[PDB]
Amino acid sequence: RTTRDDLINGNSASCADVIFIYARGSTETGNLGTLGPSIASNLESAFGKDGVWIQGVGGAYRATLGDNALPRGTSSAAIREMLGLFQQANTKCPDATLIAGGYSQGAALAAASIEDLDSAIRDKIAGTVLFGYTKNLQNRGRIPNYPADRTKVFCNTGDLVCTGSLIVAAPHLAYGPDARGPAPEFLIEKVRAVRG
Ligand SMILES: *[P@@](=O)(CCCC)OC[C@@H](COC(=O)NCCCC)OC(=O)NCCCC
Repeated sequence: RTTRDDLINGNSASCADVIFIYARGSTETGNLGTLGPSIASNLESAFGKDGVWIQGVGGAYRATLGDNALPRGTSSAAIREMLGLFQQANTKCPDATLIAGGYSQGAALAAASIEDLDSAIRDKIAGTVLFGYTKNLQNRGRIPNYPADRTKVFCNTGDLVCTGSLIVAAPHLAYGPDARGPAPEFLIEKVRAVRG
């Protein structure tokens, strides 16, 4: 389903090995939107319902259309929200491995949050996937202060937001196949590499 709060609801005494924090695109429902549920399903098949906690970015993150025009591609309150989720994961489950992701505005938010994150906690994020990354051109396809090998960007030919514009064209809505196959595969591979 479109809403998952495994981290906020989860018990500190029975932590999952992996914790996935995801930010949805503008206007999307719940806290996972259209792509999050597909990635989560795959993560659960690889790690099991008890081995992974799926957590969407809700709270102050409204996923407003107008926030796309802000300097960082999203709002400060949204960034603080996702920062808090990473810090809460670190405190509640210190031995857990983190993975993250975002689509459209959520990709910009994931990038901004990961950039501001304390390096000690950022080191814990094994991999991040971004779809229709609105700051792809501007950021040269990277997440500042974060290793390139831990980042995977999915940007379709013709998806104008990857090329420096804020116009939604058909290719921007064609990320379903990626969220169901290659994106979770990347995440699963990164987690298995770090744990060892
Ligand atoms: P990103 O956050 C960037 C928007 C730049 C302004 O956008 C994600 C897309 C998600 O697209 C959909 O979910 N579309 C559903 C089809 C509706 C017929 O955001 C939008 O294009 N949002 C617009 C809201 C619907 C028109």
